[PDB]
Amino acid sequence: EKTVRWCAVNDHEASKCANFRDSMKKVLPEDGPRIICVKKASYLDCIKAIAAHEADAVTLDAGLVHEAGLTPNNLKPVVAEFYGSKENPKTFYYAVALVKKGSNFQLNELQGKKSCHTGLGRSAGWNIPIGLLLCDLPEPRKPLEKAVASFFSGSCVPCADGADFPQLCQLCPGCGCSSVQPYFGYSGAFKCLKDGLGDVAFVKQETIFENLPSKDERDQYELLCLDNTRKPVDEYEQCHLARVPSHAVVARSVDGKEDLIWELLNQAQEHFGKDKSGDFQLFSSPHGKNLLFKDSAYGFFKVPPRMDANLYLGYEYVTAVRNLREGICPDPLQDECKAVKWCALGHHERLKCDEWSVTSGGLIECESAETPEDCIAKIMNGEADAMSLDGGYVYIAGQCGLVPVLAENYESTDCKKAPEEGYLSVAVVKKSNPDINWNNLEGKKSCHTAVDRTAGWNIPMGLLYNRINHCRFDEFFRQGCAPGSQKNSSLCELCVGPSVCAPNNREGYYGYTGAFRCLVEKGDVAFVKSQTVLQNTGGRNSEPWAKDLKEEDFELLCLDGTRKPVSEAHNCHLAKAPNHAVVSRKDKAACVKQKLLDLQVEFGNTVADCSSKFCMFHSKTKDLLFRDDTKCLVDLRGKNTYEKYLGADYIKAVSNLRKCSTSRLLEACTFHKH
Ligand SMILES: [Cl-]
Ligand SMILES: [Fe+3]
Ligand SMILES: [Fe+3]
Repeated sequence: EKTVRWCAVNDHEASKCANFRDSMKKVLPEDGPRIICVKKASYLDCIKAIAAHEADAVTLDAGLVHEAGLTPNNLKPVVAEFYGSKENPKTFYYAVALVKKGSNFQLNELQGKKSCHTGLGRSAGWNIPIGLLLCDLPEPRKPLEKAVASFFSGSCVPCADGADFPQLCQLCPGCGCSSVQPYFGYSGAFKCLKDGLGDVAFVKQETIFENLPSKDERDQYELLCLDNTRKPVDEYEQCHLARVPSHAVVARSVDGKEDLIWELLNQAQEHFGKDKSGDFQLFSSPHGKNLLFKDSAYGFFKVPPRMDANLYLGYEYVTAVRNLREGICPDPLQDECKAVKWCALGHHERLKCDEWSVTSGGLIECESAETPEDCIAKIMNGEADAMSLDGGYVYIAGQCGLVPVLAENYESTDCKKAPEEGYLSVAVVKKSNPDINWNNLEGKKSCHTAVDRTAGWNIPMGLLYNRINHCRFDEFFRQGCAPGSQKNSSLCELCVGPSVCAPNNREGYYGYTGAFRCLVEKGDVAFVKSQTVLQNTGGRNSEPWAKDLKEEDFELLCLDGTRKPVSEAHNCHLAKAPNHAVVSRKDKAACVKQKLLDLQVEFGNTVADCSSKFCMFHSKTKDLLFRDDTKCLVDLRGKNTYEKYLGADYIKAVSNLRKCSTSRLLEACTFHKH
């Protein structure tokens, strides 16, 4: 029926797997997924067996999760171990350098020493330590193994090639890749030190605790710290090499059976987890330590579906592993600010970007994606560097670790001005329609810039939420067009653009303008910025649908139930909305700034004609890359943080709506517990 083929790495893992199977069989229903144990010689073979459908699941160290996610294997993390305790869970652990008390040497005296590692490519045992020594390893750092093999005078590096790099197997002939050889893994590394083969062991902070129950034995060991002092093994908080992410169970990217896997594992932990006691324990075993799952784990968390490997790992870890395999050293270097790569939605923004590229002489580079969230993801993982975003998306970007760099200012051409307090957010209706008002929306037809945008969603939806106290907005309005919503909800029923309901330009009713047109053609209410009516009436917008429209044909909804002319936003708006802002990663914020400020000098408001020369803030269509009413990109004057830039009030408002999010990227960015 439903089977999970679990991949066990060699014999001891095979025996634990069998006990696991049989035990589960007792507690699950005759359908409940059943385990099948497939035995392979190494984690690598397991990765391959899963790609090829021979198996479905294997728990791996984060460094190997990175390996498993590459082509052509393409696997992804779907369940994660957590540590610490049930009530205060952590999805990271510490890499430490473990030594014997009294051997005296510090972190900077490893050259020549003998080393014990958990395995090639693993976080604590290889990635972190080797990554700190890299730059000062023997100049020909390729291949890495040969260099590491000359720096230490003998090692145990499970999984490495002993044929070509025999020194890496001096302390463990064969470099066997499984718990069948005694010096493998967290346990083996520890043993390699304890038996005196090696002088140092690269493990995690629990290792010594899980192998030596009494403080008095543990008193024989110390940790090496980054400042070249030693500290007792209890003080790992102040004397670790790095924090690294959790070990995770990986599965195929498509047809991986993640649901089964999660079902099994969730039940497994309900029955055989750390609290329970029994003949079978999931985090323990008489056949060894860290079999199938780490003994130090306290349970699992379902990994958010949007999260792939890079995202699961995060940017610093991934870059660290990247560098290492890429022999890139950041020795006393200078100037990564060659060109800024911009992320563009859909076709049009791409075209505009290309144009901006050519003309800059490649100072601006273009990457593209089909959604705002995908663009933010690209930037998170350095596939791109920068994009401009509405406040609502700036929130998501911030929860995902990006920072605001420069704000779009709409009120003045003096680019040295501080960022404005924000634009006005209004609700607009047709004068034709006599009955609609603020207190009347239930039932009507609505138009929104996009889900998650400030004027189109966050402001109006949150203010309505505080009224209806539930989240089925698609049941409050009868019908709508709120791009980025579920293809088959009511809220997509008014959309039109080729790509129906997409959160981009391929949806006609997308954006400030799109939502206005939506109002003109099918809706009863549009949620947009205050300047929208003016920008699209009076022949200022020459499209057929708007050329003859008149400002006088529309009104605004005031919170108090009344209606007013559009010229009255100031006294008849929903709220203020922080200006759109440019985002990047901390690493590249400065670069990004400077190149934007400079490019603005030749391509900003100043350009007298935009059909002759290139204009950043001018768009062939509407609002490509920047808002067309953008005047200046102004420095943030200390509001270099998304909480700081958006401001309390806005944060407080978006938070109140947290429970209705449907953002896959936001759940992803909020999974890790640090
Ligand atoms: Cl291990
Ligand atoms: Fe690990
Ligand atoms: Fe906006």
